[PDB]
Amino acid sequence: AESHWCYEVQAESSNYPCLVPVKWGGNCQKDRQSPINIVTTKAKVDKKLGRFFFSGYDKKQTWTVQNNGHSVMMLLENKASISGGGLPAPYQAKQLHLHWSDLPYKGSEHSLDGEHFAMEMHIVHEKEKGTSDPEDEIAVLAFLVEAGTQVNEGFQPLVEALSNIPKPEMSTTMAESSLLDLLPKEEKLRHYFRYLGSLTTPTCDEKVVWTVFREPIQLHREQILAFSQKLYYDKEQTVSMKDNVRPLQQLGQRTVIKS
Ligand SMILES: CCOc1ccc2nc(S(N)(=O)=O)sc2c1
Ligand SMILES: [Zn+2]
Repeated sequence: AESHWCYEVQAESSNYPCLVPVKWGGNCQKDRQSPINIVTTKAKVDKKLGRFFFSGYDKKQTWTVQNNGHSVMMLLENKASISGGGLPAPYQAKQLHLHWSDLPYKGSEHSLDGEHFAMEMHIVHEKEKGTSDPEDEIAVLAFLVEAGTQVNEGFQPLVEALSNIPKPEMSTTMAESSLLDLLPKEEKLRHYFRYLGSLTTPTCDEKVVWTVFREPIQLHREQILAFSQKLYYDKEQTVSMKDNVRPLQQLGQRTVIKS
């Protein structure tokens, strides 16, 4: 650890040295890493991957949201959970965050058939374990975001909050909203891809069971641009927050499955 981990854009936009992704420490150099490209036609249908059950997702809350220096993060604090989805237990929701760029064809961490989307949103959950860490301790639900002309009203509380947290270490409270406000219609979340991998920022622990839903969130171009326009990586506000994206990792001998 010769310097703090960063994304490539930060290294390229500032003279202050930092460890770019290919140099990350932790478990970040192991072989069951994320994100990946998904060849959709090569992922086999597994019949055990049934629908999700979301709890606390429809409930209107006033969430705390913060700039942690690499993303914007909603604190979910077990106020929501999931089950089904071929998952082996209920998982409690801890936090939601995003990765993005400022061009529509990049911004997502995962790619589907070699296409990146404009953002990727991650909802991070923790396994409810029995008595005797595992490869599926954490369940991250990934939603791809497609750029368009449709104003997503569901996202407005979040997007408005961004102006209040431009620098790292800053928190604000969002206007009343639910998690379902931010997602596609529930009936469109029956199609998803599933594989085992890692966390995409250090320490990149190989303990994530990934879900990438097929159906994108639609967000207006300028609601997407609001992220890079209002947020910074640093207190000095020299680097606008964008391209907070880990490059693609090799699948190796892992298999990807779908519903
Ligand atoms: C302090 C909590 O620790 C971490 C560390 C890395 C990390 N990556 C993700 S992501 N990008 O969803 O795969 S959630 C997460 C949480
Ligand atoms: Zn993430």
